[PDB]
Amino acid sequence: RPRFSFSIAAREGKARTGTIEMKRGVIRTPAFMPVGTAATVKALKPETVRATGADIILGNTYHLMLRPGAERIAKLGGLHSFMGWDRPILTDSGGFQVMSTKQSEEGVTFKSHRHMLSPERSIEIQHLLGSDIVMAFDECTPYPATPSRAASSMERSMRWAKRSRDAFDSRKEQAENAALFGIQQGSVFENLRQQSADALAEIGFDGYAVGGLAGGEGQDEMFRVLDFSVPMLPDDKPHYLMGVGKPDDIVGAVERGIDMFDCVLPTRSGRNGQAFTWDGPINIRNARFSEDLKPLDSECHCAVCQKWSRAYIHHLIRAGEILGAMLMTEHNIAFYQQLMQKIRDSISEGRFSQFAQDFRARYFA
Amino acid sequence: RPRFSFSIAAREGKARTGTIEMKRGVIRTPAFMPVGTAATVKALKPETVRATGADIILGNTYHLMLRPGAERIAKLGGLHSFMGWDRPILTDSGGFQVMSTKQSEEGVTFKSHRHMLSPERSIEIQHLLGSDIVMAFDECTPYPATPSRAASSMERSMRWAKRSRDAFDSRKEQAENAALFGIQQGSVFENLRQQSADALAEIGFDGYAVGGLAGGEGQDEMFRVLDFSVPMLPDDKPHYLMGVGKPDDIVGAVERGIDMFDCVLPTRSGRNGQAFTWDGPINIRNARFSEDLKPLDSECHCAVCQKWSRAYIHHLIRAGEILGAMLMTEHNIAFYQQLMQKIRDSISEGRFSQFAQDFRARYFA
Ligand SMILES: [Zn+2]
Ligand SMILES: [Zn+2]
Repeated sequence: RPRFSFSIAAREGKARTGTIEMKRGVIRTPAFMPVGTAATVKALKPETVRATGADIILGNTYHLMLRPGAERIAKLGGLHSFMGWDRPILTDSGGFQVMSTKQSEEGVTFKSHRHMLSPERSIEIQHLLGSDIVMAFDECTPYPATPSRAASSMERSMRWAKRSRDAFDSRKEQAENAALFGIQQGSVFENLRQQSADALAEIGFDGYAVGGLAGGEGQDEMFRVLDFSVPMLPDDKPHYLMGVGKPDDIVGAVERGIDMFDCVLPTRSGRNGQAFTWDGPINIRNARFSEDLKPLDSECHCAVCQKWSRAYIHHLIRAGEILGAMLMTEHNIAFYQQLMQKIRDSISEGRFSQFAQDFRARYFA
Repeated sequence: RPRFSFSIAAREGKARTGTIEMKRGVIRTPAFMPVGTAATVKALKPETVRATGADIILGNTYHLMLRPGAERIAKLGGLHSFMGWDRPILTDSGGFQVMSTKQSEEGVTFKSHRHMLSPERSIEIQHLLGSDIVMAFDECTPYPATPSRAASSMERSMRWAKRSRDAFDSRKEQAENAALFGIQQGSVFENLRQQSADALAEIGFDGYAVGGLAGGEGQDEMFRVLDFSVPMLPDDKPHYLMGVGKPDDIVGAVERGIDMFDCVLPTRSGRNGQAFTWDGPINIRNARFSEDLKPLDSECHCAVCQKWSRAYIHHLIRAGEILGAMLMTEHNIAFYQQLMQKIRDSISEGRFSQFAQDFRARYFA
């Protein structure tokens, strides 16, 4: 396999389906990436994450650099070996969670909840972890942001994108074996989104993320910004919408040209009692499920829906049992993978617009 | 398969190995029974509990009757169906955890941490859960106990053993499909142990538990009491030592004629960071393991020791991650099953005394 090859197999309007080939495996797009916080997808062994259909997971740089430490993970063989996941890993840059502190043009210094993160250090940590898809280090633009602040922050992020590119390229083993994605900023402002897209394409990346959304703006606004923002990115490279999340957000974002997603929702939701179904989310802790012998979802093909009832899962979550977290998280990540598979097949078959309409009619019935 | 058949295949001194055949499966003895509290072996799917080699698990009556409720579990199809374990389940009587309240000769009334438990109600709950091995309801004798108190309590327990026998026999489906074990009491006093054994054998049970030990008396005392107590039980029925536990306690107890064990140690220990090894227990949270790439135990055949290092498990437990509990509990229960398998093979081969000596020399090196 090549270091990185994105191929588009089918299109329907702005939606695309295809594959990213990398040394550790093929990623089917549109893709959903389960999030590994602290070198684990919560409550799942890697083999179970793979069994749900995930082709790649996301590792959070911020957490790893605090615990267990990036240099420590490198000494032990890298993140893949440490956690037992041998397929591609995308790592974030660590900066978002820094904000979630002294900031300057060099980078940010912060106290662990004393550390430093610059574009160079972020790319180095992602190298030490052995990441396959490395994210450029950007500056977070809060929502809402004034035009002036959004512009200053976008400009700093483009300076840091060039620094990230040069740091990644300076390290032979990383340049030869991993891919580097740039992140578009500009808040909700079309002209800044355009300047950001132009700058990132001038520098050149393997893929392009749409940053700064899912920050409180609401779905209509998010979709309006995607409407003009995604077409500004190079068409022939993957488009990654960072931190997006809800099933309906994913369907609308695919309709607008997005190829990759991550979110903690299905894992975090799981442990909190929220289960996704084709008829909308349910909260399994609700007393109405205490004697319900049906599976979480009537159509879901996951091992949890094969084997255990809503009533059992209700009891486990109400009792605070670990197996309740395990079962809820496996089902929710399987549900997301089945959604992505339905999206991919419907685009491949030229019936994605109908699928989106059918999905919305039922999910919101 | 028959309702209940215990066959002894080999003996070495007081140690025996053999099988209990029941309708839901065969139990290899000496047996260790993982404990399911609240209708789950903590942090393990049933298929994983089975993969470790367990032939039967223990369900705690007290917890189940509070949450989710015995009548509720019966309405949903019984405990096997509810939790997805289709092999034998032994249920305790619920009384111990009641103590762990108004007591009388009829039974005990208590407030959930308002309920009632008598011999009749306990046998009924175990029926509603669909237990395969039902324990008679006894009265707990605290350690230490005076001779007079231990005698009064033992006598009450023998009265309740007859009540348990008659309640179990009055229910056709339970009498035909499950087995009933009696519990010997008498604290540390030989004459009371003998009177208790005589009473239980007069009533007649499918198996006999040694109750009231592992209550603070220490291993030398426990072993001294087993020395005279176990020979008082019918030789041709299984002998169950309730709530025993540590690997060395199990080896010594088998040397004294015990065939069945349960304890929360390997599960509870797991989540707390204690991992069993042939060289003794380790606490994985210790900093000495932070860069240790060896598996938890160098000889262990479990899936955790195949796949993950001490360093990774150290990180997961220190980070409070669910997968750390999952991996530690799977390894510890697998370790217990491998211990029982080594015990069974060594008795079968007439080399159990040597095995016990070799085990002690290394476990305590
Ligand atoms: Zn499911
Ligand atoms: Zn092991």
